[PDB]
Amino acid sequence: SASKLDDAIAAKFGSLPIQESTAIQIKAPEIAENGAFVPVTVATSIPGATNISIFTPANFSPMVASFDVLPRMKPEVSLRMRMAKTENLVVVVQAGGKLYRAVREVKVTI
Amino acid sequence: SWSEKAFSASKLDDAIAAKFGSLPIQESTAIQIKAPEIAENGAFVPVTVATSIPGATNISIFTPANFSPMVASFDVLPRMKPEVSLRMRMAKTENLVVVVQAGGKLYRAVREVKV
Amino acid sequence: SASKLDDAIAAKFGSLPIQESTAIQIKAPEIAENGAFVPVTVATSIPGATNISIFTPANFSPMVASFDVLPRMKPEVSLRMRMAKTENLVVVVQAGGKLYRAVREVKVTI
Amino acid sequence: SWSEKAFSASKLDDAIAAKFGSLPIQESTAIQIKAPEIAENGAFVPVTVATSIPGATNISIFTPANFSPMVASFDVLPRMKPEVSLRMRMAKTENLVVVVQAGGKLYRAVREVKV
Ligand SMILES: [Cl-]
Ligand SMILES: [Cl-]
Repeated sequence: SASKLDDAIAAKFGSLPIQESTAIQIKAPEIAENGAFVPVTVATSIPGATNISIFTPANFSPMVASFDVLPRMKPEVSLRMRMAKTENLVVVVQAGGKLYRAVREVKVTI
Repeated sequence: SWSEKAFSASKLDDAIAAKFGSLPIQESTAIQIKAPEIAENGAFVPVTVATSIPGATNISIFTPANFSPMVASFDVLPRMKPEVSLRMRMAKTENLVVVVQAGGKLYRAVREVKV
Repeated sequence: SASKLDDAIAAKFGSLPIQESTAIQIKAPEIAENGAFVPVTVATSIPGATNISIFTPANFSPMVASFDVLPRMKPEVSLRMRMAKTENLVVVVQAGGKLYRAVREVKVTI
Repeated sequence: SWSEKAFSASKLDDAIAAKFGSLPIQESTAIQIKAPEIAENGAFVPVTVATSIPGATNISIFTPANFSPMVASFDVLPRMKPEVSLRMRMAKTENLVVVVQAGGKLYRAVREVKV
């Protein structure tokens, strides 16, 4: 669960310190239909950000996307994600030698 | 200018080779690049890139003229209809080159910004 | 590289001991064309095997497949894999509280 | 026998619910199951399963009658044309049920083995 997320994060980023951040914005519907494609957008204001990655640690492929960027480009990513079940969207930004994390739950109906 | 084009064209070839390997590339209308037609001298230019190439797993963005040509690279699981936004400062007029990797093949589109 | 593989393996299996094993068979062509789909088959004779998983640690999704099985069913998996560049196929079997690993390189041309 | 069928049918429903959630399921000819028509009493039966349902990411195999119905579960990245082989001992005649998950939908096929 948490171990898996951390393992996934580590493979992307190595062993860098992680801390929660509100300087990462995640937009997704609060609740979603089983099987529906759902719009998800992620962004960050962290000046030195050189990567923003999206994890869905409950899924077979825990990393959904990875956006490498030069610093100061305020990257945003938008995609459509199929919602199987109530899950957490976990977003991580690297800026320098620090990792920043934000988490958002999407509830799924049946 | 011609020689400056020749220079940045060679730099771009190397970078695409450095990123994807020495793979053949084709031009595509299935890559969407939005940016201002014109922009302010030395300011931030909003850029948006998407693609409708089926099993697209990478979108890489190149700015040939600049010291490091590859400005961004987006890896994704296929069929998530990705759109990637970024802002980039631009000291002068230049082409934005997008290469998308899908299947075992590279797809390219280019858009100019005047400045 | 190695850290990534181990991180990927850990997310699947947890922190179990891993050891190389020749009781895992991997069939793939020695050399492959850039971009080609290539037949790959994996199997194991390890009696207590309850999982066989296939990793491609160089790729964006390091885990390609995972076959959960009851013990004594001698699982085999066969699939078609797109070969981008010279890479290692890494296969791991869980049997009891032990992890078993076998590695095979597929060279790619250009 | 009817009641024994009713029993194992209920067990199967629960297991598919336990594995995939309470999702609707349809029957499919796009699932290929190979096994002997007949087999020896209490011996190993070779089984092969594949599917051609496009974005198939899981193949799960159920043996309803037995104490634990779900016998195997195959997670895979899509479009790798997976075929999964296993041998299973069978004490008596029984149905093999395969459920494939693709997109946000479940697909089912069944094959009988006499023994
Ligand atoms: Cl929605
Ligand atoms: Cl081959």
